Amino acid sequence: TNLRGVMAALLTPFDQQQALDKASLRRLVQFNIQQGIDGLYVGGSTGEAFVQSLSEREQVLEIVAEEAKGKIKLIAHVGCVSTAESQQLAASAKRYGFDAVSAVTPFYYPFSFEEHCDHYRAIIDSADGLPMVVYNIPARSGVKLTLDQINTLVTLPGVGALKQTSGDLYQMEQIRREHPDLVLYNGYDEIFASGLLAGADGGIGSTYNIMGWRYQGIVKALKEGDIQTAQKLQTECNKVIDLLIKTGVFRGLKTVLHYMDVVSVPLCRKPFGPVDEKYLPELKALAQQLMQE
Amino acid sequence: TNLRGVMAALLTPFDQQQALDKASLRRLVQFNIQQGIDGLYVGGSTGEAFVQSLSEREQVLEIVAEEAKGKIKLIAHVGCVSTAESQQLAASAKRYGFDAVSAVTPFYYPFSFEEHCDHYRAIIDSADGLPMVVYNIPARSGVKLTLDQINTLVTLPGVGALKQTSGDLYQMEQIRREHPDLVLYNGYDEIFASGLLAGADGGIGSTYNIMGWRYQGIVKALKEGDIQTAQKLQTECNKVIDLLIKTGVFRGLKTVLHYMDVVSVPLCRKPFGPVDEKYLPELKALAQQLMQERG
Amino acid sequence: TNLRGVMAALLTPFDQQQALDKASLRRLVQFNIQQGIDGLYVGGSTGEAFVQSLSEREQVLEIVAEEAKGKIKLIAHVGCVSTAESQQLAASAKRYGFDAVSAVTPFYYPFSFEEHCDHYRAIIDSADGLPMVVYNIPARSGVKLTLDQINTLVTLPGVGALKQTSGDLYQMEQIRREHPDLVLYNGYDEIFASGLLAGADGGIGSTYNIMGWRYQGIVKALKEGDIQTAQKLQTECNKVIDLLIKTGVFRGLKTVLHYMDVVSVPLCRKPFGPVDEKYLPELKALAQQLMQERG
Amino acid sequence: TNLRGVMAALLTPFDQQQALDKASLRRLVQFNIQQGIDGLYVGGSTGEAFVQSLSEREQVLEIVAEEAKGKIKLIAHVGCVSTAESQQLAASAKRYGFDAVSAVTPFYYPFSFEEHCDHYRAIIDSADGLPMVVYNIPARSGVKLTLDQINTLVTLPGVGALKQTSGDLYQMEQIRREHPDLVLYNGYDEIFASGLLAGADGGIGSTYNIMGWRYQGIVKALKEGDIQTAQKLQTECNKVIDLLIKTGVFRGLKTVLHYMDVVSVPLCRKPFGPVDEKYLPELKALAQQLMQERG
Repeated sequence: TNLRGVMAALLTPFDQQQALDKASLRRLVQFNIQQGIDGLYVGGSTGEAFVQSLSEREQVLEIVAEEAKGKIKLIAHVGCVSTAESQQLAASAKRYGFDAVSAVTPFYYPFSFEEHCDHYRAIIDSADGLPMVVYNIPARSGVKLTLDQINTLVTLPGVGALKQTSGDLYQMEQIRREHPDLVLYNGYDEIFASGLLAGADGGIGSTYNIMGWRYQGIVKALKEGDIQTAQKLQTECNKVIDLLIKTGVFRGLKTVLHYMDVVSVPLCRKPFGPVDEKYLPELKALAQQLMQE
Repeated sequence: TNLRGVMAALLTPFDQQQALDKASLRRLVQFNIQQGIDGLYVGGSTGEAFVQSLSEREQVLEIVAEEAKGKIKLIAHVGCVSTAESQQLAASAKRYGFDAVSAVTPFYYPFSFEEHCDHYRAIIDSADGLPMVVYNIPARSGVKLTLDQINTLVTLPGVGALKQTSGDLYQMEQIRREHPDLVLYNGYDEIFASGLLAGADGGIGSTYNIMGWRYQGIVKALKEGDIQTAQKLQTECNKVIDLLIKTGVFRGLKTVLHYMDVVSVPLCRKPFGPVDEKYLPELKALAQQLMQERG
Repeated sequence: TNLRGVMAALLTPFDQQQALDKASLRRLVQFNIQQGIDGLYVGGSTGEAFVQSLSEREQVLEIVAEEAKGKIKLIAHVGCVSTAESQQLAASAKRYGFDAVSAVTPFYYPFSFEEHCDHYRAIIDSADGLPMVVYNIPARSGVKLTLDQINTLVTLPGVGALKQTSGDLYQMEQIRREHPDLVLYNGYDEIFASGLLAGADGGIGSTYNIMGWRYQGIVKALKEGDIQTAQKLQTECNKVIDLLIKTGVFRGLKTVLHYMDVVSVPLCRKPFGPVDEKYLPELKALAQQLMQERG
Repeated sequence: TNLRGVMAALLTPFDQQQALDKASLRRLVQFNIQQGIDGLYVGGSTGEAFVQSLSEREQVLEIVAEEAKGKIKLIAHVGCVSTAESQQLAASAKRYGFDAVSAVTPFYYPFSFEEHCDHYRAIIDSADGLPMVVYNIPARSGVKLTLDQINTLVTLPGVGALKQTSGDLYQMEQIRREHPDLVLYNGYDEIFASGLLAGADGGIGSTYNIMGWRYQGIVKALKEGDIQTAQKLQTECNKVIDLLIKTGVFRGLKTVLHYMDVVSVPLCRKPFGPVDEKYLPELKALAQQLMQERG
């Protein structure tokens, strides 16, 4: 029932025709489980949910539950701009046995804060008992929540956690101060160590798919007062992030996983383009060093 | 086909269960045709495309085509974040008989300019001959194109127009200067007259659904050098936009159309909430006012 | 006491050592008068006020008054971040015989709206009779005033105008609608024609120093309903602005004025760098073109 | 000279008439020295530099050097928008015996990166031996430097440190990784512990004026691997910052200093207004808590 921890934001493998690569998805789930990951955040931004249809997202949720249910925590990101579509995914997540649901603040169209609250309330209702993880990512959603609005969201009945994908660590601390028991996930992998120090008690990130144990290592180092190890691991994580940002994050991660024999075809769906070939050697070298870890 | 003109960005009527209200959609299409609108821009932001499934968007495109094909120009907004989804809609638009397609710059995920270009190229291919209207809306999409990038997109083979939903009239003038023959649509209704003066030769807007004749009137007034009338009309349009922004634009427009006996249920899809009851009297009064401007 | 019109935002010529070039400042004032400009806005952003000391700004105000008092309208930009500094400039503007004062919304530090109001009130007190022109330039000040805050500012006792350096023409129209008698200056030269159509009744601009007659031409053309001429003139002004933005605006303007035999040394003060020599051909040609335009 | 450490961004006390309160400036310098602060950053944003004249800024630099030279490290913020003005202050900092100079990226006018670089080179020359602390504060300056540009700046001859007033701790870490020996100051007090963890090796902040020993405590706790104590201290600091942001930061700090009998009059210069009276009891209580914390 404890949602605290390090949860990888699962990527969605696609085959040559851009259809779901089921075999690769199953391999990826098993791969994450073997890294000692606490759970999987499925169908989020990282899973390329916004370039998938509802039935495609459901298929991914169903398959992941099959592979991981009862082995690790499973959080289903069911967010869509539409409340109705989000509720359908929420209902499916409950049906498949997920531990919790999550929804990004609905975007593109401007919605009032009250409309955002009602959107979450409606999804929580359809989640039929699964706790909700509010997902705040201003840089992508364009939705800028105030601390006060955040306080209201995380106290909504049915909400059990906040995925804070914001680099504002003053706000991270304020949220922790206001909610001592809240499950608070750091969302920007590149500041994970600093985010934990500011108050997060876990994290959800796309890079956990290829080096989740490093983040688990940061949590442990900070708990043990081993600052140096925490800083060294974060630095190694950031060297990797530097590269992934240059290559394109999702495509870069899938390419590394391809060289790790997990993903058959490392492509993202259009309009994402392929990785620039000039980066393949660094991505292959990265996969090699990670495998030897 | 000449795509220049004042085209309403068609709203999509829904009922209490949030299902498409087909009868109201048909009534709204006819209402727009009766206003003397030059055409309709279907399934765009205004049509609440982003809270609809591909099948729902296709049903709307087909019904509008059935109702208006050959009577007015029809532009199908087929844009999705996904290129494949956008291509499917593009193929359907071609099948249904649309005159053109349009696609908002893909959003949420950051894409390089080259990826945007390939996205439009791919859609143009699926549009199988239907010209493409590039849709620029920085305020909503978050995609900030430079004049140079816009120049490249507008010159892509198969692109016949640009829907410029930007309040930057310096850029509007620059685009016109660089592309004298480009069909250039003013996207922000609230600066329509100034947009035409800067270089736009038409426009696409949501408020055209309820007062398209005022915008056609601005076009004509400027064509005759009657600046006073053009300003008078823009001011009235803005008095209305002031209200719609307070009430919520789409829901406010649907509510006005409901009072005009066009739309049965003025609801937008969740998460959009209903119009605050305190605004109904002003919206009803607006409906009455507008109905009188038509004689 | 009529402040409506086309006013050039005066540049401040400097000598090789970056000290004020008085002879060139006097020649530039005379050049602007000779163009038929309605007035001068002195010591504003364009005058490089923010890279000048209080005493240097006062010296410029004093010299411009000597040259032009009574011949054209004179607006003294006395805005500083500090209220006391602004008040000293305001008091000097009064002493020198200026017609009005102006102040950019205090920047760098974030101030509350009530603090901005008290700032203007204090300057107004020190202007002792000279009306205040509120200066709104969000792109530079970082101060994003709301429509309602703007309404409170332009209704402060002693405020006689608003310099609206914003490209939001919906807001321009809203301001005109709320204040029909307000002197409202369009601040972005590149959208001058569109800003007048939206409701501005004049403008203050840096490019007026080299082609003021074109903007006066736009005003006249719109007043006569000749839209083609207004657009053609705005297009010509924008071709120039395209160039100036590439070259750096103040330095490009000073360079054109150097080739018109007005400004001895066309440099701006550090950290502004000199104009890239690759642009000198176009700037030289522009100066020739402009001189030919007046016969 | 070792510039690493916790340096208070010194406030500038003003008297009842808003002139510099020299006596209080001296006592505040001594108060800071007494809490074990590593140094003082003088005449910065926090010092209300931008509402002071050059002579007033020099006067403050001179007085602070008189009180503290040789006792703690002294960094003179000499930054102005003008390069020449910055150079004059830099020469003064040198004459007064400061250990380093610093300059905020010139603001208001947009300058190219090359111009920013030349601005720093010129000040470095005038500083005559005093190392330069590049001051990056995007939220105030409006200047958005890329990591690559930051690298160029910190490697300019004469640059000895970077005052990173940015909440982006990914960039903080990238800077440390690219420059292992660089003196890197965390500029946002509210993320100090996290900033140190990301790679900063010290900090410059306004709240150090009233509770600098707490920040020194965070430095010490992290060095000893005592995470809990570091977090507890940061939390206490943030409770204070929460209040200061509500009260207005500089005025709030000055008021606490007034209650601690350090500053005679807690006024900021206009346009900053006074502290809202409803907050005085909380500020006085804070002053009492902080005084009780010193034994």
